[PDB]
Amino acid sequence: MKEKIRKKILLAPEEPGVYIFKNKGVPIYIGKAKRLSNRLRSYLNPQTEKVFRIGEEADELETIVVMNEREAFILEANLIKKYRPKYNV
Repeated sequence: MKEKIRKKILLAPEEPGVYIFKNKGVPIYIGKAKRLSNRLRSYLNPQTEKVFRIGEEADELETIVVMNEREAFILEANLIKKYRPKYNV
């Protein structure tokens, strides 16, 4: 995983949000979190091959802090529909 992405993960706030792993400007995985910190830290110790791939292929991680979990739910659904990222099912 790129050092800058590891850094971004470790600095992520304990706040609801949506996160977007990207490669060359293109989203490759979009997810949401009740706590960005907790959820993103899970990528550091990959529990599945897919989590490993997402973290290795990304050259950028964008995070969006949201007002609450209701906003995370709809923003995540909307962005997945818009971008249809490689690793989202």
